[PDB]
Amino acid sequence: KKAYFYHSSFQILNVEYTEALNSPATHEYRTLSERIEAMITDEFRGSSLKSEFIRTHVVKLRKEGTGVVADVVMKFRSNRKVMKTRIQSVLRRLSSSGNLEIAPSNEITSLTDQD
Repeated sequence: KKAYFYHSSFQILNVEYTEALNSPATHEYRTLSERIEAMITDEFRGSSLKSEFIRTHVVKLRKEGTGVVADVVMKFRSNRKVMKTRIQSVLRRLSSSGNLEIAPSNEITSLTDQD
């Protein structure tokens, strides 16, 4: 078969960008990157792309505003447009606002289903 790479910039919800995030060598950077990679891996492992997904990795954490954005590369084995539409249906499971996002932790602020 053939290899395909996809990348996106995900808004990393509920995490303030701190200096430790400036360096890939820090505990903060590596643990957040590892959590994000585990989340993406788990989603594809539990999707229609389970046999095609190879692995993922955060290429870098960037600061946007005071929040964090993670540039992520995803590798698949298997048209790049076709693979893309399948991927989008999985990433949609990680989003709650329609944005390309990932929440290492979900904040609960009310007691009713706000959807």
